[PDB]
Amino acid sequence: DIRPEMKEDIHDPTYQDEEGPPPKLEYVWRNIILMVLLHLGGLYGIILVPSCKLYTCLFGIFYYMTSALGITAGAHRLWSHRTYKARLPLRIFLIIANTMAFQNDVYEWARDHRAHHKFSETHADPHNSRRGFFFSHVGWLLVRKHPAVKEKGGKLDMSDLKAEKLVMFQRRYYKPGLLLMCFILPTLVPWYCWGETFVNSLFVSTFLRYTLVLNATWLVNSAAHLYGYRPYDKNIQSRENILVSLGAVGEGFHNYHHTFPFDYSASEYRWHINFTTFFIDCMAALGLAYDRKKVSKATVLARIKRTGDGSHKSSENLYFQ
Ligand SMILES: CCCCCCCC/C=C\CCCCCCCC(=O)SCCNC(=O)CCNC(=O)[C@H](O)C(C)(C)COP(=O)(O)OP(=O)(O)OC[C@H]1O[C@@H](n2cnc3c(N)ncnc32)[C@H](O)[C@@H]1OP(=O)(O)O
Ligand SMILES: [Fe+3]
Ligand SMILES: [Fe+3]
Repeated sequence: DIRPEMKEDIHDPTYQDEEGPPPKLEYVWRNIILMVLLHLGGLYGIILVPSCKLYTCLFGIFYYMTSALGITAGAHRLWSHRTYKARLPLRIFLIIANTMAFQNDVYEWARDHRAHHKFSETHADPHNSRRGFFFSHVGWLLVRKHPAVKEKGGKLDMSDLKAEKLVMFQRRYYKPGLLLMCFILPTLVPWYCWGETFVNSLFVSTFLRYTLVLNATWLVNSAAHLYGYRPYDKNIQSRENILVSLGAVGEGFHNYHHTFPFDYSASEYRWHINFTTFFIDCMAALGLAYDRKKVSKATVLARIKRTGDGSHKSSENLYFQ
């Protein structure tokens, strides 16, 4: 019990789907067209990529990287799971980086996630993997949420995020933030700083980039809940897919993370394909993050022995941490 600070992300196994047949999905047509156009505009930006100035590509990667941290170190580990404490400067960089990533504000992000952990693979899970790959990748954003999500998730404590002034600052002014950070500024910066043509900055440095931060994130719900190993808990659906960790800068050890949702590393190994933990460990070094809550090797090993599927004994002691 390394974090009794909060407890609204611990898996509740007593909950199961027991409300009769699931109501039919309700399509939301505003989202469908935008998500279509986006992945078109992202796809069109791909054929444009060879005709881009070098700085435009690097800027895109940096922007992909910064938005990544705004979700992995920011929304996921700091605010949804409370796995460490951050000082004002880092939290300001994170709250901006989050706004470039455009995955709703932080209060609405963590609520959907805190429900995803507690009520995983149920109708109260906002991206119920058991509905299918498409649903949990992008489809959950195109149809209405099961009443279980609203009902059960509404009973989760969000007092901590309610009582943080910076998370609520984002919430109040989120609409102008995302327009500036996700679409306007990463288009005008390449357009001015090194003269990338507007058609390229819009479709490479914005639509493709956002489409790649978007899809890289959705792979943690779709792929990580189907393909991979289960060294730590064979009884859940979260997996250790290494590719996911690569694109999602560390959040690919979903089987560990769903078992140990309080570990600040989201993984057994601190720096292994986990650029996010590395970043978090640098802020630690600079005195802007402390109380990095990692799980003891005895608790992990005993948990592998209990509910593990036994694939771990091909990674047993390959890094110190
Ligand atoms: C490279 C980085 C890698 C990162 C790796 C991360 C791994 C982390 C671990 C695992 C993965 C986590 C990643 C998932 C996050 C991805 C998020 C995005 O990508 S968003 C893209 C842009 N934004 C949209 O596209 C919005 C589209 N969504 C919508 O339009 C609606 O939300 C929609 C259609 C999905 C649902 O429609 P409805 O009307 O049925 O539900 P509604 O409108 O959202 O909520 C209304 C009321 O329902 C309650 N309610 C909803 N959700 C609740 C909850 N979770 N708990 C309690 N009550 C809830 C609340 O009362 C809420 O009202 P009140 O928000 O307070 O004003
Ligand atoms: Fe998950
Ligand atoms: Fe999580």
